[PDB]
Amino acid sequence: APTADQLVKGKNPKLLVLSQRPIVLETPYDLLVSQPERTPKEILYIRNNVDLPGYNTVEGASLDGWKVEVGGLVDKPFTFEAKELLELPQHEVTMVLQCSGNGRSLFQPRTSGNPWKRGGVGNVTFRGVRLKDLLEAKGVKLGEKALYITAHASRQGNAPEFVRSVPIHALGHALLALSMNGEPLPAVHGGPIRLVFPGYFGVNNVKWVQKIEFTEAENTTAEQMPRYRVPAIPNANIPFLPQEPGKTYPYSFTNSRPNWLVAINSFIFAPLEGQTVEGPYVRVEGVAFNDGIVPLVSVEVSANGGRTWQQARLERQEKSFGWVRWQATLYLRPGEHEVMARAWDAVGRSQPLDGNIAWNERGYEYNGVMRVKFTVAH
Amino acid sequence: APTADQLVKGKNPKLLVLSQRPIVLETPYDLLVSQPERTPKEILYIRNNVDLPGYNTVEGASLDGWKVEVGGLVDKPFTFEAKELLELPQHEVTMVLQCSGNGRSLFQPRTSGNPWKRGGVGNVTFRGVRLKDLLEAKGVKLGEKALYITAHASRQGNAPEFVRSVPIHALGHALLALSMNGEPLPAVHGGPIRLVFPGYFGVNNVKWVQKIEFTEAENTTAEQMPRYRVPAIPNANIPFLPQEPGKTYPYSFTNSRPNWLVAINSFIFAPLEGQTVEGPYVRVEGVAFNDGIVPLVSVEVSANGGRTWQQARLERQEKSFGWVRWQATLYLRPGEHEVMARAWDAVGRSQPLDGNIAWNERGYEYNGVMRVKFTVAH
Ligand code: MSS
Ligand code: MSS
Ligand SMILES: [Cl-]
Ligand SMILES: [Cl-]
Repeated sequence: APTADQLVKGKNPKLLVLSQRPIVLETPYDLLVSQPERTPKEILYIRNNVDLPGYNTVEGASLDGWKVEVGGLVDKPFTFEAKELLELPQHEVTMVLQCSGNGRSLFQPRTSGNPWKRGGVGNVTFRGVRLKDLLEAKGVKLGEKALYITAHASRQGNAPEFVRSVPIHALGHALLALSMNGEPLPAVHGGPIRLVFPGYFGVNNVKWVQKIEFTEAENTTAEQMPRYRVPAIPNANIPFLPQEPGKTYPYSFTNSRPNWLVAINSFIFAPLEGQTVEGPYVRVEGVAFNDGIVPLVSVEVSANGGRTWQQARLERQEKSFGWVRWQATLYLRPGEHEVMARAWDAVGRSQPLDGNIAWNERGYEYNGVMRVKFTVAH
Repeated sequence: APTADQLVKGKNPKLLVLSQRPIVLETPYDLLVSQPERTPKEILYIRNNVDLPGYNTVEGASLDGWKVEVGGLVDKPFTFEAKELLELPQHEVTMVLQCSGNGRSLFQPRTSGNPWKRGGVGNVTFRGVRLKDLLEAKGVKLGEKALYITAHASRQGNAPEFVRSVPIHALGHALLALSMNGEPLPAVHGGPIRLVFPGYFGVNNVKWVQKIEFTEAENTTAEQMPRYRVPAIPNANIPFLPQEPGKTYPYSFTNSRPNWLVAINSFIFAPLEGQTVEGPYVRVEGVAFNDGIVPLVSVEVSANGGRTWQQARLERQEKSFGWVRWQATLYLRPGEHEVMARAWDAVGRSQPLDGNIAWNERGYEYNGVMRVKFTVAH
């Protein structure tokens, strides 16, 4: 019966243990909602596909000796020591770090993989050096065929490979993170250095980064294809191509797309499922987010199954990779009620009313409208 | 001052003349709304990029002698005469036929191209033989590398080429149309044979089809790249990548996507702009559509600038390539009012509140929330 504190030094003992090898921990929802500004390292979810031996602590790690290779389609490949980043211009970013498998357990029938509820997400601040700023300092130029950034994790400890490719558009905000929430990046969260892509699913934010290559194509590792993909019509304007629930799909590069941009979403933080609340005026609160490319336009709530939707008040109006808090105050008579929340962004993206339309066999990118049932009292 | 009836035999004289060579005609909105079930050939918009000499009539054309080549990545290329289709299984489809430039004039600043309002759309029924059913009858199998259908218009009359590529997924519903709205396909609408792709923008539905090739890549004609594209992150889940309005974009195959799937939309048919209507109860009516891959979930209307949204009643609930009629009845006090409509489909797609976020220099795929201002009387 090993608890989270025993698997990972400094983790809150209440974290749900989804897997021991590799280490997978989920934040209980009540704990997640207690930190609506920023998710602390004590409770932040963990998902290792590949464990790095000795990295199972929230303590920072040493930069000493850590070398990163940069190459591929650049005019002048080079190697740098992580410590050299301390002298370069630094940037900070608050972003939603969300597992592509977050919400997996809401798909029916059951899919393959760690059975997340909604606790495979956090809102965190990374600080470090932008990849573009490093290239600039080193006097390096990208080739015309550089269409992807392909990042490889350390193989120290005889670890298996972990290699992800994201579109070259990600170079705009790509960050070599040395710090998280103002402290040394925790070892277990990729310290001493992690390549982060704001507004991309967690899988892409490569912990313990050792090599960065600019490539003309997606890498052909198993972690790029067939895993961490959903059925799609490539380069057509549909979020995914729906499939029969429960059926195996023959994933290829040409019939599916990677888990890249964080799917637009909204979580209801109050009230909680099954809670009793009082009076007629019921303040519904939560957070909402997208991939940070454009602002949210609205978060809307309905207590009548979608017959009418009421605009919530959002605490910030600018675009952001971090979540945005919202509230909507509703007049409700005593009794059982159900509230749902829906986000809507400036380019028209929103959430499916029934998230199960997105059923896929490894259970990625769930973003169905969240519903909460509770009781209103006198 | 040549009117539409003089440019194209059998067209309603009230059609707006956007261009004489090539021929471009737009349906006035009042006429469009008068036909909420099916748009007749007398009023249906015309957009030729490339005129076919002598095809400027709503009359049907002869199938005699019309040969179509089918080849590329198929095991057994072949040629067929259009008349052979008369003996094969036939299918009909009602679909929104919409110019990718429809709505172009709502972009600010002005973009390049024919200045459509909203009359570059119709709802029509095509009948003919499915491309897949033809391949089956001929005992032909697609190669494993067939990722696109590339269709070429007739060059008769020494006409310039017109070549479009759509994803092989389109093979599911691709139709060799011989009839429109129950009559011989009008010459000016591509008679005697047009390759139609339900739920794809009009540009893709190749009139006077003479060659169909299954190809591994998009064709490299000017009509495929750089035209009929919008900025994008290829194979990422965002409908388009927003750009600064008024700025020229360096279109390539790797930074933009074609005008393929019809963008989700909703049009308000009643009331009309500037109209006075009576009593407190105001019935708002219109149509809505997507690319037909999934059903619409709702059409919603707001008369308070989006503070509250009310679900309309849709006349049909199943998915469709054709538009779906809706109505929402609102209680409104006397005075000036503004109503807006928003569609929402099962995969979460919706419309941008401000359609100008999609500004692109050739003015494609406008689908901003439609607003109508009118007066309520006592
Ligand atoms: N190196 C590395 N990195 C990496 C990995 C591994 O395994 N390795 N994983 C992923 C995932 S998958 Mo699904 O999309 S989520 C996720 C993330 C997590 O984070 P944290 O653990 O820190 O929270 O990470 C990311 N990155
Ligand atoms: N062959 C051909 N086809 C074709 C063409 C040309 O020019 N040619 N155009 C386009 C377009 S461009 Mo924009 O996306 S719209 C459109 C359409 C139209 O139809 P109608 O004329 O029938 O209505 O067609 C289509 N197809
Ligand atoms: Cl997982
Ligand atoms: Cl046009």
